[PDB]
Amino acid sequence: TSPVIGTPWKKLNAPVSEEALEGVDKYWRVANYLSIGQIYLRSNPLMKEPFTREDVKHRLVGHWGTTPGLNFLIGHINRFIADHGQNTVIIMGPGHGGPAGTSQSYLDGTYTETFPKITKDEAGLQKFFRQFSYPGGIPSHFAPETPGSIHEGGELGYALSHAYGAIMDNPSLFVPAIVGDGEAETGPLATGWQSNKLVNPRTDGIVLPILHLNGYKIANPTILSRISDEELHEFFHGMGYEPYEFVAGFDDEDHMSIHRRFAELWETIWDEICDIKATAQTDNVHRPFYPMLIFRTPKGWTCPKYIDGKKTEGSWRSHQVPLASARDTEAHFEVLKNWLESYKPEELFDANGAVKDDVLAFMPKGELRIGANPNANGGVIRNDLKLPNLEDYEVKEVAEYGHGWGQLEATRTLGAYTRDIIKNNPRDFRIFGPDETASNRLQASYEVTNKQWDAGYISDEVDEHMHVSGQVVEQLSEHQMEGFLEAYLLTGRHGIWSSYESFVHVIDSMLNQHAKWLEATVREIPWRKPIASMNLLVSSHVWRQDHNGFSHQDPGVTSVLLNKCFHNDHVIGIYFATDANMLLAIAEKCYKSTNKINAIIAGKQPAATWLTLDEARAELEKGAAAWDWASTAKNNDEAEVVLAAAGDVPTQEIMAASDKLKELGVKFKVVNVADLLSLQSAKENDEALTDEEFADIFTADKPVLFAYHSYAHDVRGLIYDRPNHDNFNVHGYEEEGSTTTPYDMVRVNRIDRYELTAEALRMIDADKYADKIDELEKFRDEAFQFAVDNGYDHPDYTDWVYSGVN
Amino acid sequence: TSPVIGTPWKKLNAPVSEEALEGVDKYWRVANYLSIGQIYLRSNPLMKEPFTREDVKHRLVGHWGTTPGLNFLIGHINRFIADHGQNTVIIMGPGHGGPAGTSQSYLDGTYTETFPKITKDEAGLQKFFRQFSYPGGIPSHFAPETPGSIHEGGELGYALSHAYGAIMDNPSLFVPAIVGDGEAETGPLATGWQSNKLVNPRTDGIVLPILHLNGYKIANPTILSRISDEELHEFFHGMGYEPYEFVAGFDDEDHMSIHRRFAELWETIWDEICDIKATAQTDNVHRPFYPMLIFRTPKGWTCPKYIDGKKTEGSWRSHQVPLASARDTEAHFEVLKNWLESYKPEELFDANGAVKDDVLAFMPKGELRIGANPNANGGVIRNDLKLPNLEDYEVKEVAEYGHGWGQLEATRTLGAYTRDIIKNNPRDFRIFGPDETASNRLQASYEVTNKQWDAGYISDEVDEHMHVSGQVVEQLSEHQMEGFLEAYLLTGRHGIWSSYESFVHVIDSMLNQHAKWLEATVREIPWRKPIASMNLLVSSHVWRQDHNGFSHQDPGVTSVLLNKCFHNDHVIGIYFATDANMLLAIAEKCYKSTNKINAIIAGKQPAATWLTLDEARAELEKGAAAWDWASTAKNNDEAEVVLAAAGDVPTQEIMAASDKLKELGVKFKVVNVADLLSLQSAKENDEALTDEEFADIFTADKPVLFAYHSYAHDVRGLIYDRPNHDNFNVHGYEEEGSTTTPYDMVRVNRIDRYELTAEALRMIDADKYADKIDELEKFRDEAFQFAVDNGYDHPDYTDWVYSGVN
Ligand SMILES: Cc1ncc(C[n+]2csc(CCOP(=O)(O)OP(=O)(O)O)c2C)c(N)n1
Ligand SMILES: Cc1ncc(C[n+]2csc(CCOP(=O)(O)OP(=O)(O)O)c2C)c(N)n1
Ligand SMILES: [Ca+2]
Ligand SMILES: [Ca+2]
Repeated sequence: TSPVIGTPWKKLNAPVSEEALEGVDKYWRVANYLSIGQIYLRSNPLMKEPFTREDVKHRLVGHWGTTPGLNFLIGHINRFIADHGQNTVIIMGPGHGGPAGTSQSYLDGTYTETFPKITKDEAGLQKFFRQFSYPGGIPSHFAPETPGSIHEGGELGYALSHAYGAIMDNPSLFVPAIVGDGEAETGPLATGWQSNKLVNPRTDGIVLPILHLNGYKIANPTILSRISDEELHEFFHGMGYEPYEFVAGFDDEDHMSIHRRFAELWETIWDEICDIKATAQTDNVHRPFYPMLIFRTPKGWTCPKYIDGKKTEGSWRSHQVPLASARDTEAHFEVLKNWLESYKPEELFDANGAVKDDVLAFMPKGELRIGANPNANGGVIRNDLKLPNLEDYEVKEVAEYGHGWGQLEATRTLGAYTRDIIKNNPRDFRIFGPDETASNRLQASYEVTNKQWDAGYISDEVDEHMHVSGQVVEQLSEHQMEGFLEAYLLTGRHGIWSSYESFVHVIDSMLNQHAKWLEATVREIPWRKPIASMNLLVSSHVWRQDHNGFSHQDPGVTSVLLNKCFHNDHVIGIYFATDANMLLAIAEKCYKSTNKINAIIAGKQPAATWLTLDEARAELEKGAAAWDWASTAKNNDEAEVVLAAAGDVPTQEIMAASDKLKELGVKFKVVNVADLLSLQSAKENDEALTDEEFADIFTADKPVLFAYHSYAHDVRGLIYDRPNHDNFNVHGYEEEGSTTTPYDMVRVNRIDRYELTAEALRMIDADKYADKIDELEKFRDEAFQFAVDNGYDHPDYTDWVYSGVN
Repeated sequence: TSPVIGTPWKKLNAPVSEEALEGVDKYWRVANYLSIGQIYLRSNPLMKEPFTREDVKHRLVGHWGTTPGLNFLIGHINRFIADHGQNTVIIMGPGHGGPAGTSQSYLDGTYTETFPKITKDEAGLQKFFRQFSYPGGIPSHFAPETPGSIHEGGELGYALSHAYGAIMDNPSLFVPAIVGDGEAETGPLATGWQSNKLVNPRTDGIVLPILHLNGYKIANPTILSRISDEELHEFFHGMGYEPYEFVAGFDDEDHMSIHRRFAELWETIWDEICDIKATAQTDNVHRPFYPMLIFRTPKGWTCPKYIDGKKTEGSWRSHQVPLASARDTEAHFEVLKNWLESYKPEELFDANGAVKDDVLAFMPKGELRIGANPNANGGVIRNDLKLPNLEDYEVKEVAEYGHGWGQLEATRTLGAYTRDIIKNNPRDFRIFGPDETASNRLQASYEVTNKQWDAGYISDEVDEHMHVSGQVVEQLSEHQMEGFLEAYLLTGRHGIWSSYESFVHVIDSMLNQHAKWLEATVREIPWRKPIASMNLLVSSHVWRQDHNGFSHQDPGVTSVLLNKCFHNDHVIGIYFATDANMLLAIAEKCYKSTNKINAIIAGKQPAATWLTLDEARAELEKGAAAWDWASTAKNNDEAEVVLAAAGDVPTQEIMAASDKLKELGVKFKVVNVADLLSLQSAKENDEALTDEEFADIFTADKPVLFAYHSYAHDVRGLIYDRPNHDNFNVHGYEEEGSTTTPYDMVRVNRIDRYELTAEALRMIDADKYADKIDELEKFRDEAFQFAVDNGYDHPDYTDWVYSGVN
């Protein structure tokens, strides 16, 4: 679970010391200098004679506009941390404020600790400035390469979901969450403000949202800075916050008055938070209004007010670089030089180029430093789950009655397994869902926990399984669920969320950003320890969406996740749960895995159970497997056709087609694919099937009929250099469907058992089986006409049991 | 459970009709006339010529002062009931307003229905007037003889506890609870206002408290009518009420404006109650402010303003009779005659003496009438409990190991039994306790229900087993617990409360009033059906009160309840639970009994189990029994002494004395008394032991040593004419004790095993056993000196097991 770090929720009981404020003001100057040096300078960091245009980088990359505001806030937060011993993680929402994050880590000493070549002297400072956003250096954003980041904030709008995920079951953790005022215009951010209705001030930590109201986004004003101050305050009060406003930099107030004013307001806010935390030790049934800070400052604060007659400080014109080419004109170089000198670096750095002791003597030390807090490197906190014994949940009836027995709902099995994970791993495992946990049949967890709800309660007739604390969280937002879980994992804990398949697409871009985090971490950031995997139960899938119908039918999550499978990163798992015993085997592998995004595509409809758990574990280790109990070919040369399937509904239709083929005497081989990346090119993926293993399973030369759960294009693209790939005939979802019966869903997508039987006969000999083929095609129209007439599927479809069942 | 009666919680959605108000005004006139006729007249009810002083009763009994106010309220409540079809029971707090209750029942027709000689004509009216508070007639109060009463209100202060008990698990029931403003000065009433924190507006009914603020009690003003109106309103608002005030009769407003004003205010109050009930169908988690009515009217309203120069209307002088002897003076007779004529009875009664149709055409009909509502005759609602099978709870180990086995806490057994009663009888069985349910070990009921709590919730760390509805109610008030339960029983349901023994005395006077209700019901009121018994678990008794010590040691409940055992009423049960199996047998008998007060004196300390359930049921049927398995005499003539005991600690000491006597060779007989009234004179009590049964058990002539749980005076008084009673030697509590060890409690009261052994030897031969007697007395001082030295009782005391244990 989360470590208790420091002395949390302590009031100061004194004014902020004038010396600490002189610390904060020097911090802001030197962090601003070091932010500018990283953007503009390739050499001569301390502007020794001669400082000329040759010291300027040839291409200016990075963002000034948000940066001096972030440096201000970070300076004051560091003072706060050292004075109070508070366990603190910052969410840097305007993540293009990269130079502030790297400057912080350089000043707190964690940068040189982590990156020993970047020393705390003039040659290390030169390397520090050159490397920023440079070929072979470090990124422009607050990337996972930076000590202290858990959030790159490249794609905007997840700051608050990540902040609130971080503090769940983390009652000593304080998260100051800096939100762009442009970022507050996004969808995901806008709903993220309501997360305070889903956290509990006793059992969870505290988020302080900080609205970086600098007035501007890239080229536009921001909505929230142009509405009235009364509207802006009512807005935050309507969302359960008590808003505090700070305004600075729009007049000629000296910088030391600003710092005193801010430290006074910070400590007032903090006294309000400590009151909330102290009250919650007794009463955590009544939701407080949490503080939030509206930080109103000019964009690009302390850049030159006018460059070439255009307003730059307090404008969108300061967003990227205020000064656009200091290398090309003497005039513009002089502006850069005077700007760099306005921070007076002669007082900040000593003769050797180290930042002076009195600049940083207010800073926190040890694990309380922003770049050294374990919650910001949450792999160091994370332990293996205590997992229950997987055979306790095995469907034993396959071994009793035969492969293909029963009408179980496979996700109920996962639900019972996850219930006992939650029971064995209190405060360490969570379930998230967008109001779909019961619907996706995971509600056995309510026997051991509750849905965390901190809005109002009204009646025990409606409010079953809800409590102000609990390990299940539901809000109708895929962005919230994915974002909560992502930060729960990045801070060292574990969990799962579930979703209807077609709505996974809502968070495709969040999955992309989590995968780029993971890809960069496993390629090049070894000091960042492995975090628990992002586990996604994909249920209510396309084949059993014949009640919501056509516009809820999109299995396309698989195509998205296949674009993050390169360079042997192995950050993606794509798993088709064939039945409940395969779902168990998959779930245990995903629950033991680290540094991944695991998609688990499982049906929740009643379906057969095909495998025992020991067979499921064997198929899962390779990824695909022949089912010799289902083949009537007895090796690869007497097979006429290979019937392969990936997914529970393709498996059902292929197994029903193999029974009709067997009745015709045909010699075939049956294959199941549980793990989709096992089919990936053996050159590209060293966990995938070797080409010899692939040709034993599939064959060297026989026609393979392949029923696939998602778009056939996924498979055709993956097997492009596999042996015998020209003989594959992939059937997937093909954008057909309506609100209809289950048979009609498989029929219109050409994956029903009769079409698959017919396709196998056309592949074997379309001419000797011509009579029987015309017979199967006529039944397809007749079983559809039965559904229209009677209101339910034809009994030859619905009553079918595999012949292996005794 | 409670019947749903009528159309509850319906708004009127129209003004009160002017015709109904003329009904109410005629009701008030005729009820006032009939109230005065009952007090003053023995003949000539309609004052036919000649109406003289001979028609006046020789002795004036009864109360005028509260009556015209009650008649006003009752008239308006009857109009309300007929207009809304509301299920309604009235609690008449000023129960000395008897004539209002009898007048109501006479006007609603239920009186003549119930009492066929009191007809609705002039001769029935004559009998109606003469019988009131007259030799061989009916009582002065709102007695159980009156249709519509569930509360005599003789002893004041239980109106609100009874009102709130009535509405528990009775969600269609409306209870207008009329509270005396003098009665509001009592202890029990003052805490009764807080009961609205213990009821739930969805699962329970609604009480409307009506403060009958007439300004005066017997001879004094009332506190609540002499404080400021701002204080009086703040007071009721502080207790969770929304107070409404009505003021009338202190000016010359005509009576029809008063009725319109009142009906408008009544319907506003009722619209507020219907809103509460409608809201509670959705949100019953948030406690509403319930309405209450402050009814401010002159005491004795419509009596002559001045009699003999003394203010009478609006004074305490109208409390009993305004006019003190209308039979002795022509002047005072004329005052009575003009008073009777002011109601203008010529318009109220027709030529035959029936009340005219237009007086009563507004009245409710059927079961909605006050005197016909089944909640006011709750024996008609009551069914037998579904009781679980008693052998499921039997301590089986007596039969395995021997009599005297174990260290069980007997009340835990009752707790498990009562849990499954509650489970089988939902909404029909309640437990009450004054914050003592867990302490008296009855907390197995929390496995199936909750403590009903409707004040604020703060935290799951403190608020375990609480819910806004549930079948256990706790408030630290014996008056509330006894009063809640009493009305739950009178409205047809069942239950139990428990108490520490010494605090039963707190409600001695409530037990007295319930017993007088029951005594009058079983003697003479056959139309009033049997109600479930008042069951009281008396635990933490005097012998195991050596931790609270001396001032918590009072077993005297038994002496109080022995004063209500006359004339074969059988309304009292006094039971000593010898062990857990006897407690089961007792509890089942009490749970099946009707029309009783059952005291069940049971220990909750670890103690031996003496009897099997089949033996316990045999002893319980007779009440006392010989224990032939424990005697060493083999009939009555070879016994030298009879060792009798009543109660678990006397049984333990007598069984330990019998083992030491056996070791000496003595021939004795052991008797246990489970039911105290079995010893009562066989002439007085036809359920008690016959004199021949008594002398078989006790003997004709042997010394009986009798260890009794409570004061020896109880037993000595009961056996005064029994055979061999001069040979009894009763040992009870004798007002000795301190905070001490359990042995020291029995030692200082001369009931410990060593003193009892010694007393038996003095009774047999004090001279041949003189050595061993001096030995036992010296050990008593030595086992006390051990406790002082070591801090716990001597091992010969604590480690003793009966020799019957294998
Ligand atoms: C989802 C998304 N769309 C577009 C962008 C491009 N972008 C980067 S910075 C930026 C402006 C950000 O504004 P604010 O949130 O206002 O940042 P700050 O001013 O503090 O620089 C935008 C639109 C983005 N990062 N994310
Ligand atoms: C416990 C108790 N003590 C004393 C009395 C005697 N008593 C009877 S009526 C009465 C006055 C009652 O006053 P209120 O409650 O003011 O009645 P109302 O005016 O309506 O007649 C008193 C003191 C009583 N009935 N109960
Ligand atoms: Ca901005
Ligand atoms: Ca009064």
